[PDB]
Amino acid sequence: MAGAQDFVPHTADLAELAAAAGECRGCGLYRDATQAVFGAGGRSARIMMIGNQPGDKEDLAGLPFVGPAGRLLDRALEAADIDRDALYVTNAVKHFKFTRAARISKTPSRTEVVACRPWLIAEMTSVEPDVVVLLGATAAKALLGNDFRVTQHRGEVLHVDDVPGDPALVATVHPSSLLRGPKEERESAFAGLVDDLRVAADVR
Ligand code: SF4
Repeated sequence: MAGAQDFVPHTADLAELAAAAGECRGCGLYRDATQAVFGAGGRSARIMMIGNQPGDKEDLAGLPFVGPAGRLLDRALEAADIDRDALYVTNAVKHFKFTRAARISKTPSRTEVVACRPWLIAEMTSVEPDVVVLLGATAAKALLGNDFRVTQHRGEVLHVDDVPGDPALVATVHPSSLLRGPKEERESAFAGLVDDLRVAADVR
Protein backbone atom coordinates (compact mmCIF):
# COMPACT_ATOMS: atom_id res chain seq x y z
CA MET A 1 0.00 0.00 0.00
CA ALA A 2 3.10 2.26 -0.01
CA GLY A 3 4.79 3.93 -2.98
CA ALA A 4 5.35 1.86 -6.13
CA GLN A 5 5.14 -1.48 -4.26
CA ASP A 6 1.79 -2.71 -5.61
CA PHE A 7 2.85 -1.88 -9.18
CA VAL A 8 5.91 -4.21 -8.97
CA PRO A 9 5.05 -7.72 -10.27
CA HIS A 10 6.21 -10.96 -8.67
CA THR A 11 8.80 -11.77 -11.33
CA ALA A 12 12.54 -11.22 -11.70
CA ASP A 13 12.26 -10.90 -15.48
CA LEU A 14 13.74 -7.50 -16.30
CA ALA A 15 11.64 -7.19 -19.50
CA GLU A 16 8.44 -7.81 -17.51
CA LEU A 17 9.62 -5.46 -14.74
CA ALA A 18 10.28 -2.71 -17.28
CA ALA A 19 6.88 -3.22 -18.89
CA ALA A 20 5.24 -3.00 -15.46
CA ALA A 21 7.16 0.15 -14.58
CA GLY A 22 5.62 1.77 -17.66
CA GLU A 23 2.34 1.64 -15.69
CA CYS A 24 3.61 2.76 -12.26
CA ARG A 25 1.77 5.61 -10.57
CA GLY A 26 3.74 5.11 -7.35
CA CYS A 27 4.41 8.84 -6.91
CA GLY A 28 3.49 11.98 -8.83
CA LEU A 29 6.44 11.97 -11.23
CA TYR A 30 4.79 9.77 -13.98
CA ARG A 31 2.44 12.75 -14.81
CA ASP A 32 4.84 15.24 -16.53
CA ALA A 33 7.44 12.70 -17.64
CA THR A 34 7.27 11.15 -21.10
CA GLN A 35 7.68 7.57 -19.85
CA ALA A 36 9.33 5.50 -17.16
CA VAL A 37 13.02 4.82 -17.77
CA PHE A 38 13.91 1.35 -16.51
CA GLY A 39 17.46 0.12 -16.17
CA ALA A 40 19.40 -1.68 -18.92
CA GLY A 41 21.64 -4.73 -19.08
CA GLY A 42 21.10 -8.36 -18.16
CA ARG A 43 20.73 -10.42 -15.00
CA SER A 44 24.13 -12.04 -15.28
CA ALA A 45 25.74 -8.60 -14.87
CA ARG A 46 28.20 -8.51 -11.94
CA ILE A 47 28.18 -4.73 -11.45
CA MET A 48 25.04 -2.66 -10.94
CA MET A 49 25.25 1.12 -11.30
CA ILE A 50 22.59 3.43 -9.89
CA GLY A 51 22.29 7.08 -10.87
CA ASN A 52 19.79 9.60 -9.61
CA GLN A 53 17.03 9.87 -12.25
CA PRO A 54 16.62 10.00 -16.03
CA GLY A 55 17.80 13.22 -17.65
CA ASP A 56 16.20 15.20 -20.50
CA LYS A 57 17.54 12.88 -23.22
CA GLU A 58 16.96 9.68 -21.20
CA ASP A 59 13.26 10.56 -20.71
CA LEU A 60 12.77 10.46 -24.49
CA ALA A 61 15.27 7.73 -25.43
CA GLY A 62 13.75 5.35 -22.84
CA LEU A 63 17.25 4.15 -21.71
CA PRO A 64 19.56 5.44 -18.95
CA PHE A 65 22.82 7.32 -19.61
CA VAL A 66 22.49 8.49 -23.23
CA GLY A 67 23.45 12.14 -22.72
CA PRO A 68 26.70 13.94 -21.96
CA ALA A 69 26.84 12.39 -18.47
CA GLY A 70 26.56 8.91 -19.96
CA ARG A 71 29.31 9.71 -22.47
CA LEU A 72 31.64 10.82 -19.68
CA LEU A 73 30.76 7.73 -17.63
CA ASP A 74 31.50 5.58 -20.69
CA ARG A 75 34.92 7.25 -20.95
CA ALA A 76 35.54 6.50 -17.27
CA LEU A 77 34.43 2.87 -17.63
CA GLU A 78 36.70 2.49 -20.64
CA ALA A 79 39.60 3.97 -18.65
CA ALA A 80 38.84 1.47 -15.87
CA ASP A 81 38.62 -1.37 -18.49
CA ILE A 82 35.21 -2.38 -17.12
CA ASP A 83 33.45 -4.33 -19.89
CA ARG A 84 30.05 -2.69 -20.61
CA ASP A 85 28.65 -6.23 -20.85
CA ALA A 86 29.24 -6.74 -17.10
CA LEU A 87 26.87 -3.83 -16.33
CA TYR A 88 23.27 -3.38 -15.29
CA VAL A 89 22.73 0.40 -15.15
CA THR A 90 19.66 2.06 -13.63
CA ASN A 91 18.50 5.04 -11.48
CA ALA A 92 17.03 5.51 -7.99
CA VAL A 93 13.88 7.04 -9.51
CA LYS A 94 12.54 6.12 -12.95
CA HIS A 95 10.52 9.24 -13.96
CA PHE A 96 12.26 12.47 -15.03
CA LYS A 97 11.54 15.28 -12.52
CA PHE A 98 11.98 18.62 -14.27
CA THR A 99 11.02 22.24 -14.83
CA ARG A 100 11.48 24.39 -17.92
CA ALA A 101 13.17 27.75 -18.50
CA ALA A 102 12.31 30.31 -21.20
CA ARG A 103 14.39 20.76 -19.59
CA ILE A 104 16.05 21.31 -16.18
CA SER A 105 16.20 18.41 -13.73
CA LYS A 106 14.90 18.91 -10.19
CA THR A 107 15.95 16.85 -7.13
CA PRO A 108 13.64 13.95 -6.20
CA SER A 109 12.52 14.32 -2.61
CA ARG A 110 13.20 11.57 -0.10
CA THR A 111 9.52 10.62 -0.43
CA GLU A 112 9.85 10.07 -4.17
CA VAL A 113 13.09 8.13 -3.69
CA VAL A 114 11.46 5.84 -1.12
CA ALA A 115 8.27 5.54 -3.24
CA CYS A 116 10.34 4.27 -6.19
CA ARG A 117 12.77 2.12 -4.17
CA PRO A 118 10.68 -1.09 -4.69
CA TRP A 119 11.72 -1.03 -8.38
CA LEU A 120 15.37 -0.71 -7.34
CA ILE A 121 15.01 -3.60 -4.86
CA ALA A 122 13.33 -5.68 -7.58
CA GLU A 123 16.25 -4.91 -9.91
CA MET A 124 18.86 -5.78 -7.26
CA THR A 125 17.00 -9.01 -6.42
CA SER A 126 16.76 -9.85 -10.16
CA VAL A 127 20.39 -9.11 -11.07
CA GLU A 128 22.06 -10.26 -7.83
CA PRO A 129 25.12 -8.05 -8.49
CA ASP A 130 28.40 -8.63 -6.67
CA VAL A 131 28.84 -4.85 -6.33
CA VAL A 132 26.51 -1.82 -6.52
CA VAL A 133 28.05 1.51 -7.62
CA LEU A 134 26.06 4.47 -6.28
CA LEU A 135 26.53 7.46 -8.63
CA GLY A 136 26.00 10.60 -6.56
CA ALA A 137 24.19 11.62 -3.39
CA THR A 138 20.59 10.77 -4.33
CA ALA A 139 21.46 7.21 -5.38
CA ALA A 140 23.72 6.67 -2.37
CA LYS A 141 21.15 7.93 0.14
CA ALA A 142 18.47 5.64 -1.37
CA LEU A 143 20.49 2.65 -0.10
CA LEU A 144 22.75 4.07 2.66
CA GLY A 145 20.37 6.39 4.52
CA ASN A 146 19.45 10.05 4.11
CA ASP A 147 22.37 11.38 6.26
CA PHE A 148 25.05 9.60 4.18
CA ARG A 149 27.72 11.82 2.53
CA VAL A 150 29.29 10.57 -0.70
CA THR A 151 32.16 13.10 -0.19
CA GLN A 152 33.36 11.46 3.08
CA HIS A 153 33.06 7.82 1.89
CA ARG A 154 33.48 7.64 -1.90
CA GLY A 155 35.55 4.72 -3.12
CA GLU A 156 35.10 2.67 0.09
CA VAL A 157 33.84 -0.92 -0.16
CA LEU A 158 30.71 -0.86 2.02
CA HIS A 159 28.30 -3.58 3.19
CA VAL A 160 25.09 -2.78 5.07
CA ASP A 161 23.08 -5.64 6.42
CA ASP A 162 19.55 -4.50 5.46
CA VAL A 163 20.26 -4.41 1.68
CA PRO A 164 19.05 -7.58 -0.14
CA GLY A 165 21.79 -10.02 -1.09
CA ASP A 166 24.37 -8.04 0.91
CA PRO A 167 26.31 -6.86 -2.16
CA ALA A 168 29.41 -4.76 -1.85
CA LEU A 169 28.55 -1.05 -2.17
CA VAL A 170 30.81 1.70 -3.56
CA ALA A 171 29.56 5.31 -3.53
CA THR A 172 31.05 7.78 -5.96
CA VAL A 173 30.31 11.07 -7.67
CA HIS A 174 27.58 11.39 -10.33
CA PRO A 175 29.10 11.85 -13.82
CA SER A 176 27.01 15.04 -14.42
CA SER A 177 29.21 16.78 -11.75
CA LEU A 178 32.30 16.28 -13.97
CA LEU A 179 30.78 18.27 -16.90
CA ARG A 180 30.66 21.77 -15.29
CA GLY A 181 33.85 22.94 -13.59
CA PRO A 182 37.47 23.98 -14.11
CA LYS A 183 39.66 21.75 -16.26
CA GLU A 184 42.21 20.76 -13.59
CA GLU A 185 39.27 20.03 -11.22
CA ARG A 186 37.37 18.10 -13.90
CA GLU A 187 40.52 16.12 -14.69
CA SER A 188 41.19 15.43 -11.02
CA ALA A 189 37.58 14.35 -10.47
CA PHE A 190 37.63 12.13 -13.56
CA ALA A 191 40.62 10.27 -12.14
CA GLY A 192 38.81 9.77 -8.83
CA LEU A 193 35.76 8.37 -10.62
CA VAL A 194 38.01 5.93 -12.49
CA ASP A 195 39.54 4.95 -9.13
CA ASP A 196 36.13 4.34 -7.53
CA LEU A 197 34.99 2.28 -10.54
CA ARG A 198 38.21 0.17 -10.25
CA VAL A 199 37.54 -0.45 -6.55
CA ALA A 200 34.06 -1.73 -7.41
CA ALA A 201 35.33 -3.81 -10.34
CA ASP A 202 37.96 -5.51 -8.11
CA VAL A 203 35.41 -6.77 -5.57
CA ARG A 204 35.71 -10.64 -5.48
S1 SF4 B 1 9.30 7.80 -10.10
FE1 SF4 B 1 9.20 5.59 -9.58
S2 SF4 B 1 7.52 5.46 -8.02
FE2 SF4 B 1 7.28 7.46 -9.01
S3 SF4 B 1 5.79 7.07 -10.69
FE3 SF4 B 1 7.88 6.82 -11.62
S4 SF4 B 1 8.33 4.60 -11.44
FE4 SF4 B 1 6.56 5.01 -10.03
